Amino acid sequence: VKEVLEDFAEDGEKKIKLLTGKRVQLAEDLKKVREIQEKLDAFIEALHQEK
Amino acid sequence: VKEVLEDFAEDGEKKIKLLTGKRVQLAEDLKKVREIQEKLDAFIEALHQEK
Repeated sequence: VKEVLEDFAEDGEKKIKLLTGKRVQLAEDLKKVREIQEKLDAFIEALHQEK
Repeated sequence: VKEVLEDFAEDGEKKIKLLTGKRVQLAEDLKKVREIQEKLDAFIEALHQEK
């Protein structure tokens, strides 16, 4: 069983096609778009700084 | 009565003879605090872009 679990742990496809039920994926976008949010708002402050 | 109410118009004290004046002072404070923060928001956004 430990051997099987290790083999499945290394298998990325098995993780993709098993244990997929959590809602964390939705939250990953909420957190990742923070870089876009920084570049855009810093750019808008820059438009004001120039004008 | 119109004449007396004109005399009311002339005197502001005659409007706050009874000291329940929270209305006017609170309105003025709200507007001025919005000004204080608005001047500060432009000033703080300026410190972040340059210091």
